[PDB]
Amino acid sequence: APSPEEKLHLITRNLQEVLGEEKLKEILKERELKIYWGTATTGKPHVAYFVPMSKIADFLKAGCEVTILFADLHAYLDNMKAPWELLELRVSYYENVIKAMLESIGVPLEKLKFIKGTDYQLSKEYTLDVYRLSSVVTQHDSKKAGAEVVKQVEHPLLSGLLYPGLQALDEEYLKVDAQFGGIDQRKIFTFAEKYLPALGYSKRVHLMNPMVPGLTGKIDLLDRKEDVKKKLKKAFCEPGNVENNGVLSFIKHVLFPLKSEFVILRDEKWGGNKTYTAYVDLEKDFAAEVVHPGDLKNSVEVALNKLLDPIREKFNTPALKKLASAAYP
Amino acid sequence: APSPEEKLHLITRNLQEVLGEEKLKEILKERELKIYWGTATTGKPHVAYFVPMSKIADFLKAGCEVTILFADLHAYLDNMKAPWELLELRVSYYENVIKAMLESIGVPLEKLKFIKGTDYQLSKEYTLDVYRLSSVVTQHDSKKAGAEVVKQVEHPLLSGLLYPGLQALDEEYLKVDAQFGGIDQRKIFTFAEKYLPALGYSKRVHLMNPMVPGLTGKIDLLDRKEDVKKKLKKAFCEPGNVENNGVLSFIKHVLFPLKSEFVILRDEKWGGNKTYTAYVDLEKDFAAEVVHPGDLKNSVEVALNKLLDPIREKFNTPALKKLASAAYP
Ligand SMILES: N[C@H](CO)Cc1ccc(O)cc1
Ligand SMILES: N[C@H](CO)Cc1ccc(O)cc1
Ligand SMILES: [K+]
Ligand SMILES: [K+]
Repeated sequence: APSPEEKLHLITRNLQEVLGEEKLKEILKERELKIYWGTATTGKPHVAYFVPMSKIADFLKAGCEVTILFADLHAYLDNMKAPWELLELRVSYYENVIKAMLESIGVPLEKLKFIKGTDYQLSKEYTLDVYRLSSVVTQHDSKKAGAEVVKQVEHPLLSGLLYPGLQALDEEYLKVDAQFGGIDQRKIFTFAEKYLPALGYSKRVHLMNPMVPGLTGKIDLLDRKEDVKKKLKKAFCEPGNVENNGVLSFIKHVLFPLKSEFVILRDEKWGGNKTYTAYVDLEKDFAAEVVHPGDLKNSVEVALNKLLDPIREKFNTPALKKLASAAYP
Repeated sequence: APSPEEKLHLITRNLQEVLGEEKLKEILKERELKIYWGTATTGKPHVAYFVPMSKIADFLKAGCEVTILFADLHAYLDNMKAPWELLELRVSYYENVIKAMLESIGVPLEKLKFIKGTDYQLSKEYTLDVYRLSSVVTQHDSKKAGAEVVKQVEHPLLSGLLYPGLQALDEEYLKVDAQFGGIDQRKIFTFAEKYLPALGYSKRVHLMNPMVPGLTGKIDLLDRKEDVKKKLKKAFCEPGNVENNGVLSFIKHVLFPLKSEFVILRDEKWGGNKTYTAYVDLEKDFAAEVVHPGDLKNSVEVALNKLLDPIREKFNTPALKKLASAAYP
């Protein structure tokens, strides 16, 4: 144990869609799945990142060989969401904060592989494949593949058209069996399944998380407890409304996978604390309005601060404080 | 001698247009001009290539540092006008036949620099510049820049959009002051003048030859004398018509620059042979119809076979015969 079935459950739970179930099961019957998740080194990571980090935790529990890609070249190709000089600083910021999040949720880092895009995306072999891919990929398909990912501007830049192709090639160069990302990556994922074979490379399994609403409808990973409270003070959390609820979503995608349970802090007057072992049970109580928005938020606030504490402490140094400012002037 | 003025004349004679006269004169007042001409390693070079070779001869006579680029990657990016496996064979064929043409017209090869695109177009520094360029070049401008150069197909490939940018970057990596090509390269040349400065590189001088009508309205450099005659037997050469005349054009752009004169072979009955020292004088006589199409063609046929003889002899070996067949199955 875990059995192939148990691994499949851990790997696919909470996902919106799985592409390649046949191959996925063939792999799990014999060996560990090789999978990666990529993130362009753009904006400062916020609490929403705990969502993909939770799936990464699931992959490791399932015995997967996991790689995290810091896509610095992609950040540059996406309408320069980060200058080339600041890219290296942002890669550092991302590496430090992502590792901090993983340590916070108790994910062993000794087995995770961290890689930067420019570590191999400028190599001759990779570049040759970019040109080979460009010879078969139509301008049309490239533009369509990145519609929901690359910033759409009035006068589209050539860089935006290259973006999808490099993400596809990353699957082969990182030597993975699968790629995990949000459902917003779907068009790039299908693009990769169609074109990698054209270059003699295998199509990969694709795991897609749903687009989860945020807690603030953003809470920075380094925000002080005071700001966390203030930002939570809002958040779309209407009584009895279980849809488009960022607070419930955070519990479903982050807290339950982490602790396997969720405790609602509630006054004795209204029933006292209650421990839920399944998200569906909590949702039922929220819909019945026996779990008040204020108590739901307070319960998440306590749990979130527990996740952020070690992170805020880690970055409480002159060096890291300097990096944060340098990476984001 | 040659003086800066004499060099400018040799460099610009017969051209349709010169972009950058100010800088060109500034350079010639102090040093030798660095210039290159590129050719994608696609179809088998034919007699029309003597036109650009004649300007290359002019550049060398003017003391220029000349580079000839065998653009193999470009041949691949232009709707695969040559597979990657055959590219190296075609580069070899091009190198051998272009050098043969230059030797035939008496151009010293010891000072000419021959370079293959893939010798540097796959380097990390060049690749980084391709991505930097892609961040500022719009899809629109890239498509527009190659309209008259890259094969236009129903479903445009991404490779076609990259083509112009690499040709622009070639100017910087080949470290030249200018680029020479046909007027059909104009949109790529203006594209390079606009975008290289965006990357901190200098705009280059651009020399453009007119689009010269061919002798056959194609005569291969290795065609036997019998086939040369047969193909010349046709050719658009109407009596008294000095426009769109491929025979007159070959004399103007190749034979006059080579010999500084042109001899018309004509029977005593019609005036006997006549030696012209200026193309305009020959054109006047052709317009007056005192130089018959048949005699004009015969005069060019004799001169052309003199140019092809050493080339046909050079490739009259088992090795080169094998290469020709291998490069073009
Ligand atoms: N497209 C992703 C951000 O939406 C980031 C990315 C993921 C995987 C890669 O191989 C490259 C970039
Ligand atoms: N575009 C040219 C053929 O029409 C070939 C070429 C010329 C110069 C270069 O740097 C690259 C390709
Ligand atoms: K990001
Ligand atoms: K060519």
